[PDB]
Amino acid sequence: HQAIAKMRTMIEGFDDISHGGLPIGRSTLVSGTSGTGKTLFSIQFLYNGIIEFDEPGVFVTFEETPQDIIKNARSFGWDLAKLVDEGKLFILDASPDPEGQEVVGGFDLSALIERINYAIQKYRARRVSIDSVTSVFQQYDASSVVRRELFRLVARLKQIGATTVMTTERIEEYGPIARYGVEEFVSDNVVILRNVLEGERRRRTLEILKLRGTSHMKGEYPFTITDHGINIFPLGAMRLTQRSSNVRVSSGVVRLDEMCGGGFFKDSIILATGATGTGKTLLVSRFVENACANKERAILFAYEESRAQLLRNAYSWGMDFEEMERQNLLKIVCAYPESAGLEDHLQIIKSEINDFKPARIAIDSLSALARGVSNNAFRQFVIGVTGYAKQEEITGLFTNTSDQFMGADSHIEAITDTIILLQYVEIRGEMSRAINVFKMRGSWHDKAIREFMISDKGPDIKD
Amino acid sequence: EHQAIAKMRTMIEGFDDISHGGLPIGRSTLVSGTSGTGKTLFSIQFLYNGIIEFDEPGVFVTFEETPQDIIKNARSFGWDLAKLVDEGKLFILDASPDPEGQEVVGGFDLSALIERINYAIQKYRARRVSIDSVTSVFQQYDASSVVRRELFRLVARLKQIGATTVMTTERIEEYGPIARYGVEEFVSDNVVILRNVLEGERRRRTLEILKLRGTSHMKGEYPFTITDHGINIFPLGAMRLTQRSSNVRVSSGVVRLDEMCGGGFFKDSIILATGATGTGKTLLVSRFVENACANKERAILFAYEESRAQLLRNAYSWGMDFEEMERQNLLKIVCAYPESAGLEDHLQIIKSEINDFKPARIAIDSLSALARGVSNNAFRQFVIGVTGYAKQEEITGLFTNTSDQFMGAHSITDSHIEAITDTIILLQYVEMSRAINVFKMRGSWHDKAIREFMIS
Amino acid sequence: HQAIAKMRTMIEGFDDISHGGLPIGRSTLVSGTSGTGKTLFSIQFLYNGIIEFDEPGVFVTFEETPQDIIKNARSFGWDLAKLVDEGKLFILDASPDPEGQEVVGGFDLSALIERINYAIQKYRARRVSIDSVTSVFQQYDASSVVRRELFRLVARLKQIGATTVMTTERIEEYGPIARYGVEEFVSDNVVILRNVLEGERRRRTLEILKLRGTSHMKGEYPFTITDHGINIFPLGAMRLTQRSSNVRVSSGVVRLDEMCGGGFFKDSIILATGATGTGKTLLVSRFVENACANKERAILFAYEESRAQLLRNAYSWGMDFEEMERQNLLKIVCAYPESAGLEDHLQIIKSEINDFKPARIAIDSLSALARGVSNNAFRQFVIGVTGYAKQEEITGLFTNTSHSITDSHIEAITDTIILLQYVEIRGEMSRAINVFKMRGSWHDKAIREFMISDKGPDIKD
Ligand SMILES: Nc1ncnc2c1ncn2[C@@H]1O[C@H](COP(=O)(O)OP(=O)(O)OP(=O)(O)O)[C@@H](O)[C@H]1O
Ligand SMILES: Nc1ncnc2c1ncn2[C@@H]1O[C@H](COP(=O)(O)OP(=O)(O)OP(=O)(O)O)[C@@H](O)[C@H]1O
Ligand SMILES: Nc1ncnc2c1ncn2[C@@H]1O[C@H](COP(=O)(O)OP(=O)(O)OP(=O)(O)O)[C@@H](O)[C@H]1O
Ligand SMILES: Nc1ncnc2c1ncn2[C@@H]1O[C@H](COP(=O)(O)OP(=O)(O)OP(=O)(O)O)[C@@H](O)[C@H]1O
Ligand SMILES: Nc1ncnc2c1ncn2[C@@H]1O[C@H](COP(=O)(O)OP(=O)(O)OP(=O)(O)O)[C@@H](O)[C@H]1O
Ligand SMILES: Nc1ncnc2c1ncn2[C@@H]1O[C@H](COP(=O)(O)OP(=O)(O)O)[C@@H](O)[C@H]1O
Ligand SMILES: [Mg+2]
Ligand SMILES: [Mg+2]
Ligand SMILES: [Mg+2]
Ligand SMILES: [Mg+2]
Ligand SMILES: [Mg+2]
Repeated sequence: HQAIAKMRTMIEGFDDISHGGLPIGRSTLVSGTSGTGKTLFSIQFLYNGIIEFDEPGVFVTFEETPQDIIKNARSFGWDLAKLVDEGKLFILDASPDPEGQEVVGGFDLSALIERINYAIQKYRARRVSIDSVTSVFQQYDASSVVRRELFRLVARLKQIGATTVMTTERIEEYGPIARYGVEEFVSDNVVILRNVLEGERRRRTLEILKLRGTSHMKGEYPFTITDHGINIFPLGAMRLTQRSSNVRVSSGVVRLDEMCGGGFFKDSIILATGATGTGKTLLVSRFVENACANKERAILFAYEESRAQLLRNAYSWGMDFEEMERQNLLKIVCAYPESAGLEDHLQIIKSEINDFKPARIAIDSLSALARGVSNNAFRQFVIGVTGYAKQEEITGLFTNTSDQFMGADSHIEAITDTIILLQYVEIRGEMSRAINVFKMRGSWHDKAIREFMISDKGPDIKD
Repeated sequence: EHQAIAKMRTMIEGFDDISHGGLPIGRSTLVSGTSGTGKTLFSIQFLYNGIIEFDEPGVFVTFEETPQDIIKNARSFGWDLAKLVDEGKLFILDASPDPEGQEVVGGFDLSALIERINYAIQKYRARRVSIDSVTSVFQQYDASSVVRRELFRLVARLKQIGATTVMTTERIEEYGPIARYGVEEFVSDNVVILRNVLEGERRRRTLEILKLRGTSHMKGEYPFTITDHGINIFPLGAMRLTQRSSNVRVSSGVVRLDEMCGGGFFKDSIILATGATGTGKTLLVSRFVENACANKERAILFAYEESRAQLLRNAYSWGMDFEEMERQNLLKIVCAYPESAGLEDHLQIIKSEINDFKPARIAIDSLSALARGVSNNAFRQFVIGVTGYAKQEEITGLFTNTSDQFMGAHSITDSHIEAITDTIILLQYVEMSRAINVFKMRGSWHDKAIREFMIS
Repeated sequence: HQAIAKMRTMIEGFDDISHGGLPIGRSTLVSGTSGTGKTLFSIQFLYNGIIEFDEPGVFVTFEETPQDIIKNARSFGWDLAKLVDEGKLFILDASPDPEGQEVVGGFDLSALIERINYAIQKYRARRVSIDSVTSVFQQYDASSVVRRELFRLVARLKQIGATTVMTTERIEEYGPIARYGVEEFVSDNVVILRNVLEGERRRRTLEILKLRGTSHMKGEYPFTITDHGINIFPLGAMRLTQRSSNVRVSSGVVRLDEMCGGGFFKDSIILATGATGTGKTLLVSRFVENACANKERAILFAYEESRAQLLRNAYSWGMDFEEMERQNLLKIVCAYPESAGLEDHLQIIKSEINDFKPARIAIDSLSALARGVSNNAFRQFVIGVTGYAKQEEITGLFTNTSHSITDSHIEAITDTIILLQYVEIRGEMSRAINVFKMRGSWHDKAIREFMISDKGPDIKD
């Protein structure tokens, strides 16, 4: 069992799906529709190679000028002009001009490969890419001709030895792998970038169709475009090896801690589900407050309420959130669910965690995030967040909405370690409330369903 | 992050939020869609706004309609394009509006058109260019796919000139190829899709931005409508969760209720009055609206389930002179048929009336009047748009909901909008008689008891 | 804000949808599949201009002959031959010779547009209609040529200054707007006529896709073709829940009136739903009896039962339906749901109302109509009926059988809902009635036991 050597491509998450990067000396065909990030993948591949591994490279372009390639890259802070000046990056301009608008013949790949070979030797390139192969095959439309011409191109690049990422377009999502349907059978490594429209939403995903001679994660995985270009989330690449101790932390409510058998486990995920107005946001406020009381950092993620309202509600319950922010212990992040896809909310949660390094986090509402979201997309989000929170040993508190007043869902409860239910009880013409610890993995919990009140001192559970 | 491309604002309401600053400067934008999606309107409104808002002159290029039709059609929005032409701010160039006394062979001359456009730009010092019917010259040698190369050259030349250009193209199918020839979206740097989707028995217009190079944008489709002022887009995801809050109280108009709410409503709250029909939900709304006017505040009463005549007639019975409050320009009553337009139009109407009247308070006689014949997703988005906007503008909002509207009744909204609502009031039957109860009072304490809803 | 001037281009319901008719001096393209009523639309455009106003017109035909056009028009009572003799209507026959052929193969439109122009001047036409302009383009398989020539045709008609309707054709109902995929990008105003087959039933709808210079209603508006031509239902422009008055009328049952807080609201829509055998028919029969008791006219529409059976069942319940017909107060209209398209049941209700001028109508069963139709068709039917019932100040009592989008919508627009159930209690069957909803009023909200006798419903406490 001799593994094939790979060239690591530090596009976050890609090296996990490709399971070690792209095979060395092989061509990779990246296909997708317009606006799927195909041109970003190509730049990011060369850029990372040049700065991380000091590997010179060549970007061949047919449909853009070097000036826009650089200008667009600069939106990511990727100063490609600098890398060009230093002789690390070379952009090979093979684009058509408005000057000399048309020619008598067609594109010459023999001339092209000679220029690429030269550029590779001159800059000692090991890593190369092509923005559009079809820009050549705008002529030579016969599928039998395209197959041969692509074969020749790939074979020559293989002899040179540079690892190549070449790009092609397709028209339809879930349609043919590539235009003419004779390209994907020539290339050794094929990657699909799609941007699926469902309902009114677009979702970017990445899939590796095949890698000849090597293993890879199979199927479709989500990705987004963020501060450093492409950021892929290979859900399932994380391991189910998270630590689990008997260390406990206070919930912020003394009687609840007793009902929980002495407090929440530090490494647990807690879900507080109940009817609207039963105090879900009260327990969340006390959860992050307790962290700060013990000089621990905590992040409150609000998907319903603005910061101004959270501060006001907290004051009415005796909690000075503004003071906790002044001490740099509490941080509040507010957004509408509709502002971003769930894969971005996941990136936001992770980024805020990496920067603030909290002991605890809380999500004010999962039901806010699930609005208009399919069970698959929502479920993946919840798994990703709780998986990460466990991995980093961050105590996590999430809330949700129960169907108490609605007739006629529990697919994330298998992830949650502790479940607390908040419900209304109508007693003799008055509304009241009751709390119960429904589930508690690893510990005793009170089976009783107990009445509680909410006042300006916060929740107060009675026996 | 070092680079921040300088984008040019279009001032097409909502567009600048989806594009997040407008269109990239000196670059072409491709706008595709089927007939009736508003391509031409977008193309005109772009130049029109530039001219009047930023004093930025521009050139409109036409292959299909004559300058006279462009001008006449613009008048339906009150846009005097003839005036702008006389002043020299707007120039309409005839590219290929063809004469009837046609020759045998013609067209096949995009280079000549580019020279003419360049000239017009230089003469009128244009900063904005808008090209309708760019496919009118792609009807030639289409079978050879020369379109990709011809479009490439046109786009490249426009960049050299430096003017920002909006180009339109054609589609056949709403969810089919981005453009007729399958090449335009690969040549263009910026792609905007205008759809007019027929589903069920209704059409809905939506706008999407795809394929922007070098910059960011919102993704997916956002509903839009066409009003008497042109295109109006509602980018719900652009709404920030940064609304203000305060402990300022406003009276509900009902004394007992103010006590049950712990001292009236919070000024910047959203109140949802949910209950059985006949429990006085519209009585509570009438008092809410009255109180605003009693204190010389402006208020808008939106209605779907009542004719204007009933609102005034029933108000008189109690002792509320709605006509007088209108005479003083404190009260505005806006009656509409809930099914004459889509939810995105009802939202646009609500916003428009608020923008012009500048109310302290608004009320909706029945949200459930709009929550029918539509999906829960469509309705929920409507509610978020209304509540979000009302809070952003610091407008006290009282909306109602009927709990027994249909046999599949629930005591809470089917789409779960109660998480958005800050105060919830239930109206039910008791004893024979009727009662009011504060279910939720976010930010304060409230009376948990259920008691009679006796206004006086 | 200067609105574009419009010609009424009267077609019942059309000018509500188009917000005042068709733009003057511009070409409107009407596209559809075979048998969608395109020719009929074209005839009414010119016919009405001539009869309702005094606007001469030219009908240009390609597919059939003037003789066939006239004969078909006569089925609607439209005497087109007379209008031709008077010099008001002119039919320009551009149809190819059935026997012969031309040595040039094709045909130049420049040879026709002048004949149209000449005819317009000669007859001082204001309205021009071209039926199957497609047949003039059958010679061209190049869509770029079709645009070139169609644009030319439209532009020349504008110079002439005539308002015109061109018809074209498509193959699919939900496919391309026109068969070449270009015409809708040339014409200024586009209207689509489709005839959709679904669930072993077929529907006609009209849509205005666009009007370049103005506004219109959007979406599909169902229509039917009757003895008087095209009749369109502008369902999006009616009062479904709004009312002008606040006065009650008796339901026919005294205790039920009390449960409803003083009776039904006049001009309200009452929906009585329940299990089979619960007494839905009984309340309907009692309702129309009350109308006639007060000398009000009522129409009982029936789908479950024949007239003979309705009279007999009513007689057993103490109601002489035959006497009420003799007094010209009651009318009974019996048909199977399957006997007509759902839009035609609407047209029948509408027509019977227009002639009989009822104070009340009732439908013995809506489920009878729902069972053979799609969910969208049924929702629109109810909207249409409730729209007209309120327009004419008619109290309507409909019944049905005991979430979906269709039923939530229908029940939502309904003002009053009464639930009837037949259940087992203590080893015997027992009946109960409940007022589920009573819009705008106090109501009991308590389930009451009742019995059915030969004296009608008897609600107990
Ligand atoms: N600074 C940024 N922040 C956020 N998103 C960005 C940023 N820069 C670019 N993007 C997104 O990344 C995408 C990059 O597009 P890309 O270069 O992949 O085009 P493409 O799909 O290759 O074009 P074609 O389909 O013609 O090949 C853009 O559509 C844009 O939405
Ligand atoms: N100062 C106070 N005194 C007494 N009760 C209060 C006070 N402040 C808040 N409350 C009560 O505490 C409750 C907190 O509501 P909470 O935000 O937990 O509802 P929720 O279940 O989260 O609903 P949603 O998820 O829709 O926001 C309020 O319903 C309110 O009645
Ligand atoms: N005052 C108005 N109020 C509401 N809607 C209007 C008004 N004026 C025009 N419209 C609508 O706007 C649409 C016009 O957009 P437009 O049709 O010009 O784009 P487009 O012309 O379809 O592109 P193409 O030129 O290929 O047809 C019309 O179909 C009409 O429905
Ligand atoms: N007097 C009438 N009563 C009821 N229906 C009628 C009457 N006359 C015609 N129709 C209906 O109209 C339909 C034909 O309409 P019309 O002639 O307007 O369409 P068309 O232009 O012939 O369509 P195509 O060009 O595809 O044949 C027939 O299917 C017929 O059922
Ligand atoms: N003379 C009568 N005496 C007692 N009960 C009667 C008499 N006539 C009819 N009924 C009862 O009335 C019931 C039928 O009610 P009705 O005909 O008013 O509507 P329905 O039959 O419930 O409607 P559907 O048949 O659609 O369910 C029968 O179950 C029968 O027992
Ligand atoms: N004195 C009163 N006290 C309380 N409620 C009343 C009084 N008089 C009338 N009402 C109710 O106030 C209601 C306002 O309309 P509403 O209940 O909203 O109807 P719907 O809920 O069906 O839209 C009226 O329907 C009426 O029944
Ligand atoms: Mg690209
Ligand atoms: Mg909450
Ligand atoms: Mg009301
Ligand atoms: Mg015909
Ligand atoms: Mg029956």
